Amino acid sequence: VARGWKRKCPLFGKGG
Repeated sequence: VARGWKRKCPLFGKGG
């Protein structure tokens, strides 16, 4: 749910 804050610059928006 918080992938956007995984490590540094994750793929919060894998879609587009």
